Amino acid sequence: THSHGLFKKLGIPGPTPLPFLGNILSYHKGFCMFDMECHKKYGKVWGFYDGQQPVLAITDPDMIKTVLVKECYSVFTNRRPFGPVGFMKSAISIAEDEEWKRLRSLLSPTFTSGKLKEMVPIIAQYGDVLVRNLRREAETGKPVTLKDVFGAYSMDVITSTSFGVNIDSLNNPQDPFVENTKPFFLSITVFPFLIPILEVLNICVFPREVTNFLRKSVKRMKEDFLQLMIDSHKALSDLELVAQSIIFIFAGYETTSSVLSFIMYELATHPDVQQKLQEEIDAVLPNKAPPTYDTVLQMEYLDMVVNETLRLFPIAMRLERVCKKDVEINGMFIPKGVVVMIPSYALHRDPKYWTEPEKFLPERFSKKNKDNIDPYIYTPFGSGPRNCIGMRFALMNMKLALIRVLQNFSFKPCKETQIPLKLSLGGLLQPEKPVVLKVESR
Amino acid sequence: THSHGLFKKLGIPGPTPLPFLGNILSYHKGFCMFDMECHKKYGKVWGFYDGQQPVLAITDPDMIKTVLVKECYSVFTNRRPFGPVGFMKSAISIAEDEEWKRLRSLLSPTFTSGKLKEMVPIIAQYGDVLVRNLRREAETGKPVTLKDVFGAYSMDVITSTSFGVNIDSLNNPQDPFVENTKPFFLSITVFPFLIPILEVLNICVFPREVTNFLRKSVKRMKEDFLQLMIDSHKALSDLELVAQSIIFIFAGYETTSSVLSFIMYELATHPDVQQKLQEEIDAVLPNKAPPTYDTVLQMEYLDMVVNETLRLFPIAMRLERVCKKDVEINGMFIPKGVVVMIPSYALHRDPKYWTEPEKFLPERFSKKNKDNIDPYIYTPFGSGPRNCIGMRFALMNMKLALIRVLQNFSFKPCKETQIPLKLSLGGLLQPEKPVVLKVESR
Ligand code: HEM
Ligand code: HEM
Ligand SMILES: CC(C)(C)OC(=O)N[C@H](CS[C@H](Cc1ccccc1)C(=O)NCCc1ccncc1)Cc1ccccc1
Ligand SMILES: CC(C)(C)OC(=O)N[C@H](CS[C@H](Cc1ccccc1)C(=O)NCCc1ccncc1)Cc1ccccc1
Repeated sequence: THSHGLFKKLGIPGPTPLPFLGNILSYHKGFCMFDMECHKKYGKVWGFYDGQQPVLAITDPDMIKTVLVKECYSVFTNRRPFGPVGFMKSAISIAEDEEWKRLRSLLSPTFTSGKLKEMVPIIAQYGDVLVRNLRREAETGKPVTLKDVFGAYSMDVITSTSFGVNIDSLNNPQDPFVENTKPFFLSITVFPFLIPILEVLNICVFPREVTNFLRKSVKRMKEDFLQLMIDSHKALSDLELVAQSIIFIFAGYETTSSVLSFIMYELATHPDVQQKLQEEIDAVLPNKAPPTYDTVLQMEYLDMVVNETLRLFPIAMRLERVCKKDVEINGMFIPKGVVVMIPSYALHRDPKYWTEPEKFLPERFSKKNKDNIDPYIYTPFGSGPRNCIGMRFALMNMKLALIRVLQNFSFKPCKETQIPLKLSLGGLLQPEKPVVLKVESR
Repeated sequence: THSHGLFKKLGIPGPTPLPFLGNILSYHKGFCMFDMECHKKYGKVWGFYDGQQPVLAITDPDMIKTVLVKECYSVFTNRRPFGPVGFMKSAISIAEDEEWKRLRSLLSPTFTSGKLKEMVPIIAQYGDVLVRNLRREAETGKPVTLKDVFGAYSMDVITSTSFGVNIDSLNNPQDPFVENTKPFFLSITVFPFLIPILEVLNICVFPREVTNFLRKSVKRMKEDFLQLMIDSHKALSDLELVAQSIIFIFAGYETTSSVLSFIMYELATHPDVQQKLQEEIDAVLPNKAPPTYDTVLQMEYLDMVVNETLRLFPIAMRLERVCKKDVEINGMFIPKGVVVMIPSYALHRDPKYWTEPEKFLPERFSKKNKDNIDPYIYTPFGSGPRNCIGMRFALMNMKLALIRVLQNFSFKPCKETQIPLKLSLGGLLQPEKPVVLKVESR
């Protein structure tokens, strides 16, 4: 408990922690409800304990910019430790300090405007596979699971954008890594001292059978992101090369299909926005013209729909940085070892910044009203040197999928559609019941 | 084993490590013999594994200066992690990086030339208690255990030099902390991942009964080193104050009596040096004059005796620094996490630097021959910003004890004297059998 007197000493308010457990019993309603409740109880700053780990939550936009941007390289360089990872310690999202800096610098030129412009005529293929597979499940009066057909699409994109492997994600044969994307973490906070125990037993969060399903696949491409790695600080090792491919597969698959599912739920439960977005798509792309890089960046209402959905459902929920040494940001002492946390979900739904924050209103992001939005309150991709490096790629992939789908189909709520949607009362930001909707062909 | 291929990759030679154990089975002859053997087998540089921890030994004087002095603050700032320590993490010899820098800067003015000059007329008291207690055990024909009566003296000095507590160390009553100075570490190298487990069970290397024998004693002196702490970077906390007192007690007690025991063994087994040193003491201090600060610094042969003994018996044996990031010192790549080690015992007995290194010859340190001695080969107190901060104090205390003792007594080997002396085939640099000698009154 000796560390549970930290916030009491610093005069920082917060819920009283129980011995050993801290405040983790409050996660029984999920991180999000616990964050919004503390935001209401304690105000701009509060602390709690993930077991013995003190966590200081900050909501001041200036203080948030200081942590994420101004003092990132010096004090707030790394995220909360995560284990056991095995060789995934060399992953960019996990790597720390100097190893992270080397990985970030040599992986940043992967998501430039030029590299993304090269991937657009390639992603267009699986948009048609997405429509034709949707055409089958839609031509029959059978409600459709979005994250299934969206997940099949998201799989198709990430294998080719970074490597070159092309598969219709209903081939169902030799190289689906569904084994890769296939509660013990509750003990990570109670037993973070057991991370060193498990890191010597080869225990990873995914088994060694999967992380060799692709480890060999990388070597056969001695014969895109895979290319750019062997093309390029000390050069990329062959195993580091492997670890970043894994990070991109998780990111490009789980985030894409999940956000697209939240988007289509919003359009179905708001028929006006769906019709308005369908009008804009028909105007920029008449005769169902194929979307391109520049035409995707021309659709303003499409971007307003995407941003507003990301406000309601920020899949990260929280942004975190480890305070690597004593600091005093914006007039507040922060001792070493404290985990600094930014409650993105809570700030995205704060009534003090958003009128009717529970309502889905894309007009918040109109160029008339977008200016009234603080970039350090709305942070769906983070901020600063450790923001989402695949942000521009993620937006481009999702919009290309929406354009081609809304060009051919309309979406209505079915009898089994969960309205209003329940968020997963568990850890990662997902819905409780999967999203199902009726699909009609235009 | 995955880390056991490190030195094989780097082309660095060394003994082949067994799985899990590494090369720790070779410590069965002690660190010293293993170091000297590797020095002979592999030359200037070699590596081995304390379990899964790679340890690179360097013997090049330039490379040693680079580690200890030139690149100390930047790369080689901390020692090998030590556990479990409890609150002793705040101890200066244990503390790391910025916390160490703050502790070093605010504790350095304790061992100045001026502060040491103030402690000399106080240490002179227990030199007489040392003689009178020696006078009893010497007036009777009963061989004497040095580390007993030296340990009683060393205890007397450290309590007063830093606090003000005066005790005849044969009072045997209320405040002897023999409980403080009262094989499980073999598992520290095989289970360094268990250090985080034990650090939450309040398990220290000394029990909580002892580390509260003095924790309360510090507070009663709200009512010397204890004074200088409350007098003084953020100021010294009250518990940090406590932790450095503990470090000084261990250092000032165990090192002092052990070195003095090795010294008196050398003088007894070399009657010429003992007579020559007794002559010099009688010349600087005629009529058995009391030794002072300046008169102690005038005796050259006394310093030659002390330095040569420290060459044969460097109680640290090894100097270590943790490589905190990839470096290339003197043209050799050193990857992050590697523990850099300097085998002081091996270098002090290297025939390539010392003619007849096993022989006790104080004339190596005559001002005629001292110049031929490399300060990065002979490092009894370390070097650089993390050298022994109590070096000047340790030399002064031991010399004041030797002067007063050699002024009144001569020392002859007894029937039970271990000749030649056997070093403890175990961990810390001690003799196997305790040192006993005959004592005659002058
Ligand atoms: C809707 C889609 C996505 C969202 C909302 C999202 C959001 C985020 C957020 C909030 C962070 C943490 C930022 C911070 O801590 O300041 C992050 C990190 C990251 N994201 Fe994304 N992400 C998405 C998709 C992707 C994709 C497709 C990739 C493909 C490579 C990707 C790669 C990464 C990486 C590598 C990091 C860690 C960067 C670093 O630590 O240097 N993300 N993302
Ligand atoms: C014959 C007596 C002594 C010898 C040979 C000795 C030797 C050493 C050595 C070799 C080191 C490590 C240096 C390095 O790693 O570069 C050290 C560190 C240290 N010694 Fe001594 N020591 C002696 C007595 C003392 C005494 C009496 C004190 C009293 C305070 C003391 C306090 C310290 C401290 C605090 C450190 C750690 C310094 C730091 O890490 O900043 N030592 N000693
Ligand atoms: C400390 C705390 C738990 C609070 O948070 C995290 O560490 N949780 C994730 C967990 S690892 C995951 C992939 C993985 C999994 C096992 C081993 C190696 C690698 C990843 O790499 N990304 C997750 C999705 C995602 C990516 C990119 N963009 C957006 C979303 C890591 C993470 C990293 C950045 C932001 C949020 C979460
Ligand atoms: C990593 C490795 C084991 C190879 O080495 C070390 O850590 N072993 C010692 C161990 S802790 C000891 C006191 C203590 C003990 C338990 C908890 C807290 C504190 C200390 O503080 N000093 C030991 C004597 C001494 C001091 C001062 N001067 C000369 C000799 C630490 C140490 C530090 C510097 C140099 C050598 C050894």
